[PDB]
Amino acid sequence: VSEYIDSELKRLEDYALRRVKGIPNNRRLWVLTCMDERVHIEQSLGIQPDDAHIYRNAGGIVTDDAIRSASLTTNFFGTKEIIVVTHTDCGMLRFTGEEVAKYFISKGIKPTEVQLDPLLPAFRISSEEDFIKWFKFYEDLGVKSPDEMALKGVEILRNHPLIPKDVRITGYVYEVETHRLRKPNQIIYNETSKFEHGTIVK
Amino acid sequence: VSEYIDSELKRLEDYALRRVKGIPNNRRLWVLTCMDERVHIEQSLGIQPDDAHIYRNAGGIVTDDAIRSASLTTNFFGTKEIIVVTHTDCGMLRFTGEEVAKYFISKGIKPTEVQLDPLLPAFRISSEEDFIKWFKFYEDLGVKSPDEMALKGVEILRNHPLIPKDVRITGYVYEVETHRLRKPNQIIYNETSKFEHGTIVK
Amino acid sequence: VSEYIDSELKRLEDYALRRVKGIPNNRRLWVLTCMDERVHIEQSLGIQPDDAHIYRNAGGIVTDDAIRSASLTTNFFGTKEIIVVTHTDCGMLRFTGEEVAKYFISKGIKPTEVQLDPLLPAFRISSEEDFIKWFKFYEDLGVKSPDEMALKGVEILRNHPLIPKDVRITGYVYEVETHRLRKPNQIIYNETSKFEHGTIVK
Amino acid sequence: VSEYIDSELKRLEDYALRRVKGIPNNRRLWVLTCMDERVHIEQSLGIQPDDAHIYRNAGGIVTDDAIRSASLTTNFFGTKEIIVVTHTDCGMLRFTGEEVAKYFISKGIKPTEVQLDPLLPAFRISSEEDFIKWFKFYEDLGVKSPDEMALKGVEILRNHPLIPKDVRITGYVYEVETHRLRKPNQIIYNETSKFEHGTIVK
Amino acid sequence: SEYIDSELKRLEDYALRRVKGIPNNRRLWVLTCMDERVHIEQSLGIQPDDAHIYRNAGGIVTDDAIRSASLTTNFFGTKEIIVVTHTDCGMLRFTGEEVAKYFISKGIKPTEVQLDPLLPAFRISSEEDFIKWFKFYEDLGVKSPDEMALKGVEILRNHPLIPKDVRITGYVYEVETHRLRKPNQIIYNETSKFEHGTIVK
Amino acid sequence: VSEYIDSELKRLEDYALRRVKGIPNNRRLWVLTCMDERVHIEQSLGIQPDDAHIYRNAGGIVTDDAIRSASLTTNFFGTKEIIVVTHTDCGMLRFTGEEVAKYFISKGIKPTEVQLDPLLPAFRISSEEDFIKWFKFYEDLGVKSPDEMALKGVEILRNHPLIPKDVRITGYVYEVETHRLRKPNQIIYNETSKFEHGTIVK
Amino acid sequence: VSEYIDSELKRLEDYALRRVKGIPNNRRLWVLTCMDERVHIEQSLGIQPDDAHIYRNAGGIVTDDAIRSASLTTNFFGTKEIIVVTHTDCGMLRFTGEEVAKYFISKGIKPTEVQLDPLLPAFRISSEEDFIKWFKFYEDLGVKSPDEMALKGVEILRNHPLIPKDVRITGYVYEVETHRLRKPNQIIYNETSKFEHGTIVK
Amino acid sequence: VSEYIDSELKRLEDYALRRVKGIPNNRRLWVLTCMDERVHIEQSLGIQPDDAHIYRNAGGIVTDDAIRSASLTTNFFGTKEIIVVTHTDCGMLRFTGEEVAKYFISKGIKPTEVQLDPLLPAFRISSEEDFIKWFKFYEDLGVKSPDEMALKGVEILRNHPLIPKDVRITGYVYEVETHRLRKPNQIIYNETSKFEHGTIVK
Ligand SMILES: [Cl-]
Ligand SMILES: [Cl-]
Ligand SMILES: [Cl-]
Ligand SMILES: [Cl-]
Ligand SMILES: [Cl-]
Ligand SMILES: [Cl-]
Ligand SMILES: [Cl-]
Ligand SMILES: [Cl-]
Ligand SMILES: [Cl-]
Ligand SMILES: [Cl-]
Ligand SMILES: [Cl-]
Repeated sequence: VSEYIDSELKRLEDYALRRVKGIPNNRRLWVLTCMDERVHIEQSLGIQPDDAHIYRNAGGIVTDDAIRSASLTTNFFGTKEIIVVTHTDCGMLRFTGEEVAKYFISKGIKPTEVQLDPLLPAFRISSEEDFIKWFKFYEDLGVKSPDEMALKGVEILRNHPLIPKDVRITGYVYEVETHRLRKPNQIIYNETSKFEHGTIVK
Repeated sequence: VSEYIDSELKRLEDYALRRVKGIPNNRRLWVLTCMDERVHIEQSLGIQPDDAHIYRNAGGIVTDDAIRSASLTTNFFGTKEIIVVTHTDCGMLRFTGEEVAKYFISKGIKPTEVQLDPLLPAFRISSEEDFIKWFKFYEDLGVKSPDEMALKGVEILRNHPLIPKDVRITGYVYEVETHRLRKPNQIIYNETSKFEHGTIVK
Repeated sequence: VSEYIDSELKRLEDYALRRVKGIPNNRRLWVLTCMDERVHIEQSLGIQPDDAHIYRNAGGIVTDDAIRSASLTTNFFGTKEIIVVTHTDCGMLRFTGEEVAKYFISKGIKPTEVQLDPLLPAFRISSEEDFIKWFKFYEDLGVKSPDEMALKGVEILRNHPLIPKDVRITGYVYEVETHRLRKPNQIIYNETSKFEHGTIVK
Repeated sequence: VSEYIDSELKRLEDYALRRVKGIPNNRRLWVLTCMDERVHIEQSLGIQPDDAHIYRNAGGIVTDDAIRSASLTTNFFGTKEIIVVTHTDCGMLRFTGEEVAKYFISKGIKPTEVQLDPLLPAFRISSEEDFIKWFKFYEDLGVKSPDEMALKGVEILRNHPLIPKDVRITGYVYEVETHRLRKPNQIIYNETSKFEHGTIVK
Repeated sequence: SEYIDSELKRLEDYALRRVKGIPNNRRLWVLTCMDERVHIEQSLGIQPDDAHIYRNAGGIVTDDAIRSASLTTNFFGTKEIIVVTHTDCGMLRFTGEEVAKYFISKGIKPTEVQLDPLLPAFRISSEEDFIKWFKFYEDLGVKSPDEMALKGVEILRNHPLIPKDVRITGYVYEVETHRLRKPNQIIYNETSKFEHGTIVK
Repeated sequence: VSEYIDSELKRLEDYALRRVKGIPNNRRLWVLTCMDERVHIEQSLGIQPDDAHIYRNAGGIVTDDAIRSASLTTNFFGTKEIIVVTHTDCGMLRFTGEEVAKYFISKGIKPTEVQLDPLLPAFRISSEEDFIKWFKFYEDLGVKSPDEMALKGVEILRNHPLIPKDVRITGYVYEVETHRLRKPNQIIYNETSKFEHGTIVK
Repeated sequence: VSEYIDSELKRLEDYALRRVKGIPNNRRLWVLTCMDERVHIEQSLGIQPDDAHIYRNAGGIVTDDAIRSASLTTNFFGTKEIIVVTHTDCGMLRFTGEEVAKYFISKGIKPTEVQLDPLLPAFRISSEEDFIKWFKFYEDLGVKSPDEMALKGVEILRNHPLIPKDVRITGYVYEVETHRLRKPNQIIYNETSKFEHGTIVK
Repeated sequence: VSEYIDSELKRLEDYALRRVKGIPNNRRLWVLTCMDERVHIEQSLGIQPDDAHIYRNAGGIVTDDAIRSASLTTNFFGTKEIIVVTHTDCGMLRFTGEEVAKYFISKGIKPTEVQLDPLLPAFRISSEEDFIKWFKFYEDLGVKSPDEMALKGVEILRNHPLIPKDVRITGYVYEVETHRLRKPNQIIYNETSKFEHGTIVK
């Protein structure tokens, strides 16, 4: 009876000390996605709780923190695959950085002296236009759709030198209205409601 | 029967357009936690995915992207509660920025000229000591434990201009060895395995 | 125990002899929908097995048989509500009557002499143009979408003298790619993937 | 992980465009059955939702619409099996066409003028006898039972040129009192409650 | 302690129901068939401890049925009797003449065979009586299990050994549907022919 | 799918007409047991619903009806095994035939002229003493226990000319206090509550 | 969200520190019973996992350790009820102290210098006859049944000064053959398989 | 069928008379653990009740009764494995023998005269310090933690001449705050909340 107990204790030790012992996540996967509450990421990727490192922010956009996190998981925690997942009805496609900056300026905030990263004072902007850009709203970045942002994020990570390129990278769009992924720019909803010449079953 | 169908259609319409219509998440909650695969945050808070905007990065540390994200959720998306959740066996407590810096430098990386935020060129460091600091490992920030990091995060968020002062902020530490939250510095294990004078039952 | 047995047998008798005893379906409902295997109609309407009379044909289009069936359920079996449900990727929006007629003529069908209703010889056509229109493909009827066809079906039934004025009628479109209904012409999939000004959460 | 996601996206595209791509239902099966609420057809045939095209009308009787729908499903959508399912306590075996006509005539209807198919004006009758016959009640057709009607349907479809002769056609009767099919004319209930010579077990 | 003691008394009562004068949970006695397809408790919607269930070949009223029914009603407090015949009954597939000859072929002498070893007083003294003893439906003039259920109800209703206060009802177990029906009330035929229906108002 | 339906209907037909077609019960078994409500016979024998013919009377005692029934199942319905099951706290071991006789005499019953078997007039007793024996109470038959009665039942059936000699016969006693069978005269309850010299485990 | 968490931590703290904080078991119960593997005590007593302090030894016999443990649970941990459960087929009723003492002596054990309690050297015997008594076999204590032993245990604990007088004490016997309790010396089994005059149901 | 019944009666007879027949528990296992209500021992060892003899007292401490019981289970009942399981928040680590003795002495108890083992007069202490020592509180025995007590108990049993050499002995500590066993002095909880140099995943 004791040999099973000993076995299960060692298993529990490995799980509790993965980052000490150099054990990766179960699918060696890292996911860049959205903090949005409707983006239920795990079921749409077909993954289990311990399968991936899931990074989440406003819009699922590549920030310095996204790169910081991506660079550690890949280089140090054995991640070999990245999946970028933007989503539909994203808040970053509902406002602009100009509106947001003016909103804060009207409450007394001063973009030039606001401490954007208290733990890293080296990061300053010294411009109101850089403060607008910092929020990373779609229209300010010149992006029209989450599909375009998914591919854009894939490209940024693909070209960045902090990531090793044995790593495979792919981008998808989460559809909040159907809780399902699509490939960027592959929309079948217009095609199914129009005439289209079908073929006879062989 | 059609009226049941009509109300359910309006229900799913609002769900798909929450961000246009000004509908918050179900608990008006925002969580700052870790990307670690063993941190099953929803289960440990007793919530469903639709209840919160969950921000996740390497370490559950307050970054500019965390502040960016938290600032938008609180001011524009109606979030009134923030919960910071660090975790045990955090990868950020297993290495130093000095180790990580020398690793990348050994692969030909140049700290001063690497684009840390490609979409925000204004993000620049011009120093190796700043590059080491940018990774935000615990020891380099002077933090000894996830408990201390949970309390540090809450304190920064509480004193930040971009976050409303009426937002309720709280800290916890996710224990990967038990899949359970604890309050910072309130660890039940040590106390139960030593002598402590008991009380006679009344 | 005998009293319980007897009341369950009465219950069985009424269910087995609803049509003899003048008992309607559980929701006094009649559905016109499509035979398509992807149209799972009951779950999309939010009803149970015994709730409705469900009429199904090629395309969910109003035919004489549909009118015959609706006429009997409304006037004699006590149905007070009608729902019409067309669907996406319908076979009737994928070919033309020209195609189908040409195919059948090549296999030896005589448009004028073929028995369209073997049990009712009074139904005759005497033209190849009538044979094409009889198949009721969308393009031949001048209908551009399932949304348009759902509304057309509602109107025809709404204005037909064999269907009582007191019967309430509504139309919907079944989406095969989401297994869910929509109101005709209410498409949000374009709106969710492009910019649209949002409102701040109150 | 992405490969299995891409594999699932392709599969869902095929499902949404079956009629474009020339993909049949999962059984190549077509069912002519009744609209009656007590006829739970899929349960009785032991089939899953995507298995068959299911036509449903008043009585599960072969009409022009059923033939129309059967001709398309077999020739164009690759259906290789037809099953005709009538049912017990069918409303078409509870009334006559004469009753129904007199009822409608008393409410100002004129058999010769009423448009039986608004989308096909070429369908005219020019007689009250044809109008009475159009309702397809069992009595006016000389059909005594759902058993006899199921076989009549099978016969009609077997010898119709719009349905390919290599399609297998079978008939059954749905018993609403048992929620179970039976073969036509093979009713076990009489046989078990009379005297009948048995055989000794060896 | 007190809840264990209460449970101990409950188990004692259960173990000694016949000593203490405790009836079954429904005061019910069921006369039914031995057939393996007659799952009687399920069909009556009853739990195991609800009824005394008498079972024989055919669910036919015999001296043993009257004996058993007499004790359950008068001494064990049964107030309800349910008689349940069934479809495809073996007693409706053969006759006593067939079965008699079969045993005669195997060298059994109807007059000599001891029908109740524990009761020598039961003698028949005729070959016809031996045939009637098997109680096949034909030899009793019964066409259906419906008729046999009604006949069994009628016999028990009129018998002086069974209290007149007791409720007696008959049913027919349908093996093809695992369900009961009322005698002579068969829905299966009525649903498959023309019947003047009524319009819903 | 017709082949499947046909195959299931045949399986129903054989089950419904077992006694016509000459099909035995599943384990070719007949059981003589008691009508007592506490004797849950099937689960105590370890059998399923369709496994056995179960005969039940007042006391699990061999009577003419038990012999009649057992002769038919063995000779005609293919039963090759018999199991007799008496039980603890049997009502037949709780009263006497003399007591029951007196009770009925007080209600005005005439032992000479009571139709003991209405369907068989040839059964008569012509004695007060035979009326007492007819009830078959344990005391009157000279039976000490249910153990003795189970073995006495086995003997009677084993020596009876109407029951085939190759039929296997075994006796048991159902313990109502523990819902479990025992072999006759195997009482271990005394043995477990007193001293008995055990042996060292090898 | 943070309120349910704090509340669940409080409950976790109380549970983990019941002995420090002076919380009793859920029913204020202490059980003296046997180590035997067939004695499933909690289910026989009808109690839950956190209801009782369960003391278990060889035989369920009152030893110094039982008194030690009983006096602490009652005086300091708030236990107000005691239940003694001996069992049938107890190993202490299958052997004698003499043969066991002889067994150990044959292995080279020296009764007068064997440390019976290494943590308490004050416990000495200095006699082979004391060694025999120390094992506490039923025959050496003059106890003939588990029923007598249960009552003896109750009486010893009832008169002991280290056990409070307001504590309620009750004795039972666990039947390993039935997995069930009985009152001492009340055997149902002998009464059920014998004749006994019953009563008519009123 | 009787074949299965006779086989199951043999199994139950063996089960009821294991001590007579010389049949061990299912795993030949003896457990020394605590009477604490929170210690759910069988689920933590992955065993069923029939798998082991479980000794339980205040503390899970090796008393004379523990040795008595262990010597019988090992030598006579075939036990080949011993498992010692102390626990966290143990009452024996919450008070002292001095306090307990004082409590009893003030209530009128005379240490030297009280019968510590009524059935064994040979057990005498003749000292107040021995009375304090008799309770076996951790502090008096010089034991720091349940971990230390688990190893102590294992060592005492392993060196005792009444327990065979070949019996395998192992110690664990049950954590009430996680219902989980750990190896003595192998605590992951402290290691996971402080810095420790990790290794890069290969
Ligand atoms: Cl987002
Ligand atoms: Cl992390
Ligand atoms: Cl269709
Ligand atoms: Cl119908
Ligand atoms: Cl197709
Ligand atoms: Cl039968
Ligand atoms: Cl034999
Ligand atoms: Cl024991
Ligand atoms: Cl020694
Ligand atoms: Cl000596
Ligand atoms: Cl304890």
